[PDB]
Amino acid sequence: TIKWRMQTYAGAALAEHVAKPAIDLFNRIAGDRMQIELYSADQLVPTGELFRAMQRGTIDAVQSDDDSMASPTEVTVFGGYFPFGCRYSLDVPVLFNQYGLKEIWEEEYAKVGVKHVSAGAWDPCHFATKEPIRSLKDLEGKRVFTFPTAGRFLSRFGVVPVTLPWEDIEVALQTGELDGIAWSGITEDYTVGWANVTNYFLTNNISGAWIGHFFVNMERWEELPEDLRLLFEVCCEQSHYHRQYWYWGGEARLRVHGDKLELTSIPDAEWDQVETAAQEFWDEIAAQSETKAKVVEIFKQYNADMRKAGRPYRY
Amino acid sequence: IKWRMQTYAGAALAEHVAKPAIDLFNRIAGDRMQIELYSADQLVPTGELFRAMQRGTIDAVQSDDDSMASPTEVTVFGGYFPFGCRYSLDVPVLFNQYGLKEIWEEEYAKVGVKHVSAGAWDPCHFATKEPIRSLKDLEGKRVFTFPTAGRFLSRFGVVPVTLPWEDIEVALQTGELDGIAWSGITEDYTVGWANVTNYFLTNNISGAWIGHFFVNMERWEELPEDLRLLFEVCCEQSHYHRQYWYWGGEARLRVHGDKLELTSIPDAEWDQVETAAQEFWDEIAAQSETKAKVVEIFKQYNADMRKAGRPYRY
Ligand SMILES: [Cl-]
Ligand SMILES: [Cl-]
Ligand SMILES: [Cl-]
Ligand SMILES: [Cl-]
Repeated sequence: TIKWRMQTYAGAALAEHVAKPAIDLFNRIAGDRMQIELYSADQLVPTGELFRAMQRGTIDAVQSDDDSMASPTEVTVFGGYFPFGCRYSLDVPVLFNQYGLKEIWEEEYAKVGVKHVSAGAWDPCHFATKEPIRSLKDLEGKRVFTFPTAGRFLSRFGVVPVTLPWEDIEVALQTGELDGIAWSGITEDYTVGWANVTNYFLTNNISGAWIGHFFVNMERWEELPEDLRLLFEVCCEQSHYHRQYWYWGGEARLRVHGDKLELTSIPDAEWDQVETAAQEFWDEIAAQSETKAKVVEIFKQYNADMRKAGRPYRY
Repeated sequence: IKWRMQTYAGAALAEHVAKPAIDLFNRIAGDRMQIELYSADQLVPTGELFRAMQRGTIDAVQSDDDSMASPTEVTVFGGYFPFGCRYSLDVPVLFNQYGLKEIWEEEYAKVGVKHVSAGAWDPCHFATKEPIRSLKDLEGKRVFTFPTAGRFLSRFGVVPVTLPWEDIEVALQTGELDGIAWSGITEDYTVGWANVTNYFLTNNISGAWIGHFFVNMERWEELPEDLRLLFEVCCEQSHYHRQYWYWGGEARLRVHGDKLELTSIPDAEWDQVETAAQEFWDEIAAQSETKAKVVEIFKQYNADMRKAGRPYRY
């Protein structure tokens, strides 16, 4: 009866793990009442058009971060990898459900005809590169695929952010068009084959957890009967849950036992310059609007409270 | 289809740890199937709960293995296996990636029960009327806890006491319970135990309780595919909700809660408890091959966390 098309930010090999299992489950349960067809990175429309395509109803739903999509909202810069925002993946659903971020995202997207269904965590952000990164100077001049706001941050350190479609990254790494990636953690690197075409993995992250969401065109959302609305919401939470343990398990296991990437580390005392720079970056963002200031203050109070709480949040 | 589920949780706790997902299931399933949810000891007492499900009097159960004393080789790892998990996410990873799901499934299938899914709940902390500032202060304390964690704690002079969950609040404000070692701070505030205790010891004896959804195997096999899948997804939703409910609650209440004063035993002193837990695991391992295999999985997992480093270990 009801037919949706969903496009995800994830390339095909990544979609197999971060969206497909929950959509397949939705489809097995819904049966003839409703089916969701899942399309991967840049398949139905280009990234630059993803948000507008959903808004106007060409595509019914989207799984994506705000930042790569360049959504016309005040919270776009907090999606993807907001530098040093969340130490832990569970910080994301806690910030959204308990510290007010859900209501802010709902309002921002509704103003533009889109239903924010649910936010979730993905992986930490690490450099994986052809050449080893052992110091901050080693970052200078490197052409790396990353997210827009993270890239803007990293530019302070001489990184050159380069944007290409996801399906092209593997060959771009192979030819040296890219010097590396700062788009993902180690789980994705091994799963999607990027570990096969890069050599080194830097242990110092610039975010403990990517922020992405499920979104639906508001008119399509309002057309849903209640039981299918609830079924979609639950399947999306199942998708988020699966990612919580897929990444928690994958990052540790592959760091310790993987053999396709050699680990490097920048000394803490040196990396502290990157953390310092990040809090100036947050201030620059807060300067830009009231909503941005509000969200930055929430990130600050949350992180300050983690320090006061102690173990196992902070040591 | 008509099912009755009984949870280990008291009524005030069940509102957070089972009811939302069962209500969602019921709204989605409609006339196809309904699950009536009962709380702690409501249809049958805890000590009869496993056999009641096995026999089919009750169709489904939300519980740890330990408090209902399931007759299996893995029962001692449910609830609060001392120092087994530092983090809540360790539970679904151990189950889904390090083989514990298949072991639980085989063990329960043997005794007529479907293990549907495991999940994490909260860390285990002492909440008490008098302050704990040293190990000697543990001696003599009558506390509500789980059977296996209680057997461990007994070596330190702790008196594990087993009462029905709904009786605990009054036992604390009046009459020989000196405290609880059954929960973390989120439950303590939510269910009212923080109103009748004064102190919260920051040194946990486990970072994450292990519980599960179980179904009578005959009832499980009778389910239509679509309803089985719906039940499984709603259970995962319940686990997800608890992952963030506890992650958010423990920190917030430690920092902003006004009802319990935080105390700490020095790390050097608390090392004695960690040492004793090591010995406890070895005792368990020696009891059977299945126990030995599970203990080895916990040891290897914790070893690999130290090798992995941040943010798993610092
Ligand atoms: Cl998924
Ligand atoms: Cl959300
Ligand atoms: Cl629930
Ligand atoms: Cl499981």
